[PDB]
Amino acid sequence: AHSKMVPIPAGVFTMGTDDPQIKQDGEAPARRVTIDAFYMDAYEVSNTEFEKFVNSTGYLTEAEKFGDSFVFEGMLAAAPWWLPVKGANWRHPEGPDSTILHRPDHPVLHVSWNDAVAYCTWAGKRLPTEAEWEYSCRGGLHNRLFPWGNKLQPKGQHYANIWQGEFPVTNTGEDGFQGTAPVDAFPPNGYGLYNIVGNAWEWTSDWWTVHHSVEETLNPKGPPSGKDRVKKGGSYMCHRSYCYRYRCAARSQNTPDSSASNLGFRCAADRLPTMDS
Ligand SMILES: *[C@@H]1O[C@H](CO)[C@@H](O)[C@H](O)[C@H]1NC(C)=O
Ligand SMILES: COC(=O)[C@H](CS)NC(C)=O
Ligand SMILES: [Ca+2]
Ligand SMILES: [Ca+2]
Ligand SMILES: [Cu+]
Repeated sequence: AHSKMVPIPAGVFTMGTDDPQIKQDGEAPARRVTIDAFYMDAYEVSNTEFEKFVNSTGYLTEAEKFGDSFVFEGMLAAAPWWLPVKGANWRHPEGPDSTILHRPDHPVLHVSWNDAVAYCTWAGKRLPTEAEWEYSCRGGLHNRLFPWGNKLQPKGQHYANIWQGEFPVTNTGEDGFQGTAPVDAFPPNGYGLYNIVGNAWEWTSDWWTVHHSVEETLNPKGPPSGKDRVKKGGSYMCHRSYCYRYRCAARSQNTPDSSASNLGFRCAADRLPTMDS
């Protein structure tokens, strides 16, 4: 049931942080946000779920139409380790000779913001807003680094799929996965969400800004205009040493037509969509 959703309860939470770790990203100021009750996908959208959508609609993703997408060099641009690879896309995540046949339950990758909106709308859903996403990530805890608390490895256990070792030379796979993990891997957070931090980055519906006010808001949607859309949660590539973005308060951005080997999504909805019998 990798398309199942969980009810996210109505509430008020502190979005952002007054102790930002990447100040340039507008993690600050902390602000009180009220969110109405809604539903969030328990899992990142998987390759199998995305294939159902493509089978139904014939949808060609933007990476397939452009002919290329960004791949991390270690698995074969914003950084030397990001390469535009011809023929890399959701069915071929590291280029034309790679395949998804052995990883049907891993998160779909190389999906743009437009691809994600197409999928979620086809499913009777939508992308979450940044505030909905962050509220859900926090899993009912207040002002914590991670969905589960402040310790990276609570009780000596790995709680998310990120990088271990010296990036980018060595990824030890200590957490069990060098690349992606199945969408149902690792513990759920307090709302029942899996891999909300780590694994694949996750698109949200908001336009990106770094300028936020301390005023209290209700179901905020982000700025009315922009050039980049917000992504959240970090990925299997993140490490404290260079990309400390597997925190709920963290945030990044990309143009809506862009795609990469560490970027996926999950859907949300005001109410349960029609039962998929
Ligand atoms: C998509 O269609 C192909 C061809 O009919 C089929 O083999 C495959 O199992 C389908 N995928 C899903 C997820 O239903
Ligand atoms: C995310 O990619 C990796 O961890 C790869 C897998 S072969 N290893 C290196 C050293 O980059
Ligand atoms: Ca890992
Ligand atoms: Ca994720
Ligand atoms: Cu990161």
